[PDB]
Amino acid sequence: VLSEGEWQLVLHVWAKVEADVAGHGQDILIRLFKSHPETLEKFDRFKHLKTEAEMKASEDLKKHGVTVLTALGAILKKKGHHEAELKPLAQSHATKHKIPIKYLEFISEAIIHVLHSRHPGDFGADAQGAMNKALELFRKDIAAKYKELGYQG
Ligand code: COH
Repeated sequence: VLSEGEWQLVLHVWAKVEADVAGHGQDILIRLFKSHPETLEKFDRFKHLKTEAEMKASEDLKKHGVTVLTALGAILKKKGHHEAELKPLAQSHATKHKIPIKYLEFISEAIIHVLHSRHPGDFGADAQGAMNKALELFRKDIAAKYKELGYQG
């Protein structure tokens, strides 16, 4: 569980992410795709993209970035009480998209990398630690739903 002071560090940087949801969303997905090419293969709608320049140019990819970050933001603002928000997400990612838990660890790394690039002053070590904990909490709860359904993995 995160303390109230750790949640404050998380939401303070998130308010910054919200000033440019689309730019952040795009940097995160591109970092994920370049760092872990096997993840791009799960998206039939983005599979045709080969270069970083093509990725940057895709308006649809940018629109999906907003989708992801808006859902994540709704979760973070619940400060751990995210049952109603996390459940639909785990069911679709487990049974429809077939996303292994390890891929959620990859996107978490991408999120941390991008927040660091874009917000050094509001993203020092302490904030980085709180963010990691929040993303771990997210993964832990998702993993529990996956197991129940028979997808732990
Ligand atoms: C590596 C693949 C991968 C990862 C790590 C991932 C991680 C995350 C993530 C973690 C921070 C968040 C908050 C979301 C949030 C979403 N994802 Co994904 N998703 C993934 C693959 C997908 C795919 C595939 C779809 C469907 C895309 C499409 O065709 O529209 C998707 C759809 C969604 C949607 C649309 C509704 C739905 O289908 O549930 C939301 C919201 N998500 N996803």
